[PDB]
Amino acid sequence: MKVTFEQLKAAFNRVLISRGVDSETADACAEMFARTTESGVYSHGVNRFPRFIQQLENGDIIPDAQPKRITSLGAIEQWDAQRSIGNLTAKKMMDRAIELAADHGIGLVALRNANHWMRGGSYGWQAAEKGYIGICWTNSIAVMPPWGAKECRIGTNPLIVAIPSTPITMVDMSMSMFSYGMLEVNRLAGRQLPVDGGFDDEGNLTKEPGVIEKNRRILPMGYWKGSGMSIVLDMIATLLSDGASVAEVTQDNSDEYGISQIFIAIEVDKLIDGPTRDAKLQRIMDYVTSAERADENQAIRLPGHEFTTLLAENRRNGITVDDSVWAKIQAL
Amino acid sequence: MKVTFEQLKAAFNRVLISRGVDSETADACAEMFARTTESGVYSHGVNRFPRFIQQLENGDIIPDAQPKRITSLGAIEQWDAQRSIGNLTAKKMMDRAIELAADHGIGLVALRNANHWMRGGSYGWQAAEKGYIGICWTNSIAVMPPWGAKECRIGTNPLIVAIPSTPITMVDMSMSMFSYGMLEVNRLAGRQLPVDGGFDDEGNLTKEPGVIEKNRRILPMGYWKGSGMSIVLDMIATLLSDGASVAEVTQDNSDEYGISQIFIAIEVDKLIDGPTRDAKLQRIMDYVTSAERADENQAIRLPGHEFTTLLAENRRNGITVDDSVWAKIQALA
Repeated sequence: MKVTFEQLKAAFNRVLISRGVDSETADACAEMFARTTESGVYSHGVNRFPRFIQQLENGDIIPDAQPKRITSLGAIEQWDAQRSIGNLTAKKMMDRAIELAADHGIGLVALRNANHWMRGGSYGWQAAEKGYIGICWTNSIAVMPPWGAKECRIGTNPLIVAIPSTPITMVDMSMSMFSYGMLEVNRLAGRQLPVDGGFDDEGNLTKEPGVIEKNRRILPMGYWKGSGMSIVLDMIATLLSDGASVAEVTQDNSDEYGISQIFIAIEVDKLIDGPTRDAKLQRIMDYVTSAERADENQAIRLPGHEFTTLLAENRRNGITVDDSVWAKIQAL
Repeated sequence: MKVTFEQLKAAFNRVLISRGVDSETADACAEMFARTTESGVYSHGVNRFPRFIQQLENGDIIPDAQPKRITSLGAIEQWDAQRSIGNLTAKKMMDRAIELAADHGIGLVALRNANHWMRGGSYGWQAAEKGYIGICWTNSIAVMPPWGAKECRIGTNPLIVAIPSTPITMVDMSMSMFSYGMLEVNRLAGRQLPVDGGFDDEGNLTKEPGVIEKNRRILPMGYWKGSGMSIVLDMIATLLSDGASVAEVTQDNSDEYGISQIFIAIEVDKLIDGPTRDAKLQRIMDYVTSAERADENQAIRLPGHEFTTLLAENRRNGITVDDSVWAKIQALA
């Protein structure tokens, strides 16, 4: 299904408004969903919209709710999302971390009682666009079994790190090898995973998206490493925000809401000259892309650079949205 | 080879002295090498000592050199290691990041022209011990190929994250599924890797440590994820320290030195109350340990939680060092 940016945003806005969402609020939220999609993020973009509306209709999200600062300690601030829309609030919280960084060199915003932020990379990116280094992560409801377990007691807790390079270089990675959104992406494309993504019915590792989605025995990135990192990320998000951890959300909430997120921005321009910054970054990037290809028919690519190329491709040939997903939205 | 703490430290000290290291710096450095080993870290403890000595002789390291502050911007500071000893200087810089977080809520020291810091978890641990969240990383010489390539163009750039929980929960992970240090540990112990360690020469994945050490085709942890994270960590360390990146080091250096490192300390006690901190953290940890197991006899262990038993056991039973390694060390004299 080929659709234009305008078409996609229209569909998002209509559904939002029909659900009782404020005017400008629906338009703001719809904008982010369409932007994330046009940038090449379908998993946490258009494909996640249906699930988003569901949680909104269930009351998990409070449309008119707004972020409220709780504690101000210089470069550090603790905020209460008040169960407001995840992507709109996150965008605002990362913008605050940036403001703090502009004055303290570094800014950290710890947010509790938040809702799923959709694409964590959105915030890392907005930081990098402003010339800052962007770092953020979130916790979630138990959807991953810690290494050694078969029951979910850990979160996917995506970690984002973005650099103000040209093009912008950025990682946005789930602690699970494949986030659930990417498992769906592969299933919708009718393909199997390129590497192990989980375990089957109490068995060995499998590459079948569907099987993993059902039993939820999703494989942690790097086994014990991803599992471990997820846990420490949850701890930091829980402590600094004095909010709910993966355990608290999974045991005290009906669904995935009231989660904790961390937003960091680090000023660069005062530590290194602009020309030199661009020069050293270029050296690193060329050193990577000029490497010996493992497959001559496959150019080497820097993390996050597809968000620049895919965007150019989309604003030219239009946006391809999975038919089942589009039909799902239209049905709304 | 079962040796006591002082005996192990004594060996490290002897060699350092014979290489021009002054008494005070030799004792402190020897102390760290012994401590890291006693804590259960051999890959970057005693087993890495010989390599350290060689780099010292080649002039990579400048024994009497000390860290120097270049710029002070509140919570953030840029320092120059001046090619000083890596572990000793890294300890001082994380200690600086901590002091900074004490007054600014957060602290970040960007360090350039540094040497290998041995065990990253040492610095994460220092922060956690003082009640702070500790995060730190470093870049290295090209020893790993970026995703999509076969030629080494990126570093293992270990990432450390330590939490002031009881017991301390900490991750110290190489961007490669297995650091070269851990490959050696498995090789000395004589055994295969639990998972894919890398692509065997002109081949596919493999679990043979020795082979991976050859072609250096070490597999990045999480494939494109470990590769990508390695690169962004390299960029941050390079930029904030206005120092050398993996590319610069590999291209303009005879070996692994003049590296860039980042030390972060985050204050906790001002954002959350003591009892609330202990309670929430305990809920997190218990939620993990009580997870239904894949193997009923195999407990679910939290990252870093193994250091308690490793330390307790070494302090009363003694420290067990690899015979070949212990010999290579004495041979240095």
